[PDB]
Amino acid sequence: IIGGEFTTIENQPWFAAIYRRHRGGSVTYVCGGSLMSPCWVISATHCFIDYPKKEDYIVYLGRSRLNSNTQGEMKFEVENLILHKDYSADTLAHHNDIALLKIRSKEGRCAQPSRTIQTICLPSMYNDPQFGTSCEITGFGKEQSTDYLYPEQLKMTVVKLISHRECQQPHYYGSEVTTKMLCAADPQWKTDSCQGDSGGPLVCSLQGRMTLTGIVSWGRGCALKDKPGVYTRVSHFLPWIRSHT
Ligand SMILES: N=C(N)c1ccc2cccc(Nc3ncccn3)c2c1
Repeated sequence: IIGGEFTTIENQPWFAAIYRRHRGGSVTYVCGGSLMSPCWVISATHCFIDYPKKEDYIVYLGRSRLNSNTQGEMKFEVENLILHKDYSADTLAHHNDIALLKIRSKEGRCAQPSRTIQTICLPSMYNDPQFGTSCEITGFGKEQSTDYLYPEQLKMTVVKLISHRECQQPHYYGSEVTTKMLCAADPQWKTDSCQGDSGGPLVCSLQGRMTLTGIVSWGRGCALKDKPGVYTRVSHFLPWIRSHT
């Protein structure tokens, strides 16, 4: 997250920190994710497509720092890693960038909701917020595009939704962005999601309820002028989410 501010997990309790274990024992951060139900985390297929072995992943709920066991956190392994069968990646644009991870503790249980661990509701069919709406994003992604390490403390910021008509303009993304994707950015281009933030939640308050409107997916640069963040539009995928869960 470029700009924004440091935060803790009690402020974004549906946030899942997804890590990968390597031969030799080192563990590294992969992407964020969102808890939609006690047993299911939704993320982005691009985060796992090149290492599609469910046994490699570690998922934490209730965690605020990248390398510290926050009081109240809980750790899980992945019982089922489901990738959309028509995922694909062009030079910039990623398609059907959506994945589901059924989670389970070592004792065989799903998540236990608490003060620092909670689900985030899915959106309804044909009803996303209008362009101009402010939505929040969260992640352990880079703080500056030229950084090579991630911040140790979780961060969050606020950005505004951009219409499909505007995002398809030539200086923005042209016909590369489709109706199955949603754009969002800062009008002053000083804050945004960045690498390391993929798979994380784009949460919008609509009709009074917080909903998982998007999943961090892609973008040219980070907080770069005329290049918004692009997010998987969850409402299009309700038939696929219900079928696979
Ligand atoms: N602009 C986004 N919101 C956004 C969202 C998701 C992204 C994921 C990976 C890489 C990016 N781009 C990137 N460019 C330069 C240095 C590091 N990352 C991204 C950008």
